[PDB]
Amino acid sequence: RTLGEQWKEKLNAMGKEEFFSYRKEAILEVDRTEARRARREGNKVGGHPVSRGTAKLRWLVERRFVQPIGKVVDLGCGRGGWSYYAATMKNVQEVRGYTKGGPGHEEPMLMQSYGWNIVTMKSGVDVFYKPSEISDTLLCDIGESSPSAEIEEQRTLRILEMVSDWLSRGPKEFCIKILCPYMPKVIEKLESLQRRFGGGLVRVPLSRNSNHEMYWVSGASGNIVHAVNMTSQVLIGRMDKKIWKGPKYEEDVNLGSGTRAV
Ligand SMILES: Nc1nc2c(ncn2[C@@H]2O[C@H](COP(=O)(O)OP(=O)(O)OP(=O)(O)O)[C@@H](O)[C@H]2O)c(=O)[nH]1
Ligand SMILES: Nc1ncnc2c1ncn2[C@@H]1O[C@H](CSCC[C@H](N)C(=O)O)[C@@H](O)[C@H]1O
Repeated sequence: RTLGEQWKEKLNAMGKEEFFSYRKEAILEVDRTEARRARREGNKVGGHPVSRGTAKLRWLVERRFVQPIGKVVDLGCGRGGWSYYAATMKNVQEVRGYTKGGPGHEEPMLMQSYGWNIVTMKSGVDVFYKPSEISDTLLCDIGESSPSAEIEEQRTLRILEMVSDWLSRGPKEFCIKILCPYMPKVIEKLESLQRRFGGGLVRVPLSRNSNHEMYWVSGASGNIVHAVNMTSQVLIGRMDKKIWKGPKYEEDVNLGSGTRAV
């Protein structure tokens, strides 16, 4: 069994005290106090992202791992961190988000960030049963953690099934969350999908150590197995610390406000 599987079982044997110290050890982090402490203040235009997801997408975009353009489809948009971030970019003509919403899942929040006007987010949409549509940029950030690697594997495999349908419609810019990249069956489907659609897997340092999520991005390249093992080793390397030095903090993105005519 793989290093990720070993990391996983090791993650689950930890106590609560250690788990909480561990999951944010040496990771990158944005302070959300400002964001959340400007909900009741009734401010749609302070540039405060709706989620931590925006900073994740920025990290990738900044490094040219994906370059949003044209019609953007955002699968499992949730609150809209990714959809609104895309909306601020000048090559983006349209942003269409879909999320399931409902009990125990995020709905699309209203915001008035820069270019919010080209954003349409529909809740009550299970993407597993949404016919695909042509897009230029396909974003997908779906994947529910579970203590069981096997469940995350089945969940990942299921997501990789439908993503493939949307990718077959032409989008050359893409960014797909891979919940459990370290299980063998997942590696096998990913090699096949890479063979066909290109791209690579990238670890975003804003991800917590309690998860192994990697992003399949059009702007990346290289050997998946190796990329995945490198991430597993880093995650294991952060275990068993005597002194927990905590995370390193980053200023959140400023998404501004107003509209744009495209
Ligand atoms: N040892 C230990 N492992 C845990 C515990 N809670 C979760 N895990 C493991 O960590 C994995 C993912 O943790 P999450 O808490 O979902 O990760 P997160 O993104 O920080 O989630 P939120 O902070 O709840 O939004 C789970 O699938 C478990 O394998 C815990 O109390 N103890
Ligand atoms: N089958 C499904 N169909 C549509 N959305 C789903 C889904 N399964 C999970 N999701 C949604 O996918 C979302 C991922 S979290 C969305 C984060 C977003 N990128 C942001 O920046 O805010 C969750 O809210 C969840 O409700």
